[PDB]
Amino acid sequence: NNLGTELDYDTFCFYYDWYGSEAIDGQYRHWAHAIAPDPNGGSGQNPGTIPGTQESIASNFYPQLGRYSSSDPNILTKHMDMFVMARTGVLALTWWNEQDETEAKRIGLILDAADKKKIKVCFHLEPYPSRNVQNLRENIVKLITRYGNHPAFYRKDGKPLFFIYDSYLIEPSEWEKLLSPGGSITIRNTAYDALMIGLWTSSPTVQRPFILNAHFDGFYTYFAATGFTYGSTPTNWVSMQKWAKENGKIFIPSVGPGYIDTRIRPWNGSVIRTRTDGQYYDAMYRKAIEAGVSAISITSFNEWHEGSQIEPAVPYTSSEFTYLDYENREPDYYLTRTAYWVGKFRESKQ
Ligand SMILES: N[C@@H]1CN[C@H](CO)[C@@H](O)[C@@H]1O[C@H]1O[C@H](CO)[C@@H](O)[C@H](O)[C@@H]1O
Repeated sequence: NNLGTELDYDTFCFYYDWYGSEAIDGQYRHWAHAIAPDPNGGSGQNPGTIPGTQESIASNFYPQLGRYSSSDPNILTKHMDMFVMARTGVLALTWWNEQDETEAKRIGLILDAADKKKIKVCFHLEPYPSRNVQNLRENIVKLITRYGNHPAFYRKDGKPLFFIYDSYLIEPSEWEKLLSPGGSITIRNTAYDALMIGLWTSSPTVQRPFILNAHFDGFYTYFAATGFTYGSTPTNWVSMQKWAKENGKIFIPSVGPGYIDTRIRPWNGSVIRTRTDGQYYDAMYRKAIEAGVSAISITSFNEWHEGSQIEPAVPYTSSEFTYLDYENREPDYYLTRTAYWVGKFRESKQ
């Protein structure tokens, strides 16, 4: 078929599975969230917590699906239909190494739901406690062993793909052990080989040797807020892509519809990026496509705390907070606008 509605398997949408309900999970997990103290704001801050009541959730926006559980198979079905509407073929699942049965259950449910709609799942390896290249290898082995034969497990040209958040927290000399073909604990040429996509943060003078010396296969930028880092400044993307191509690396720039996290980080207002009825998203997605990249990542499906979600949101005013909303756009606008941009991206790919 050539309908302009098919999923794109070089489009990765960052997905968070940490939401809970009292009924399914025992508490409205993540809808309730601690408020972060101001890192520049001095001692004796008791910033408190957002309680995750219907009236007061840990987001500046409000989900169409309400305070949902990420473990609810019926929510997962709806999310997969939203991925189909957006044409985003890969769900890039946050992974925190919780080592508990509720995590294991959720991951299986997500894979099962994804497969019904031909969506694929890859893992976004988060900065879990004591993360290092040895336990990363062990965890890559675990994830490929447990999930690699699931029909929804993503592969690109025969290889799994992982995104590694805050990969700069690990020295290149450690990464080399895992990612160089000669490394002491290499995954190269093993059953557990994968495309490893590290997080490009700061200037080229720092990031170019880091990526080369660490032996990453590519890099992504994550942040939805333009200008937050060098990497998340879209006017740098043409030159980042040029360097990537010259050095045999895969650049997967991250695009998002906006940013606002001031319910949970009230001191962080300088990072706010207004959605402007979709114009912000359009500008950022256009820059990614114009850079001539092979793959694009979307921050985010449902990072509700950071206001980067494309998941449907609805107007809501409670006694406790007046939420932002999609304004002159309908709740599914960011899904259907994603589909528009996926089409433009595909038109650009050979
Ligand atoms: N979701 C946050 C932004 N994205 C990165 C990569 O997925 C995450 O590590 C990051 O998580 C931190 O911030 C969340 C609140 O926005 C916390 O709930 C989470 O525990 C973590 O501190």
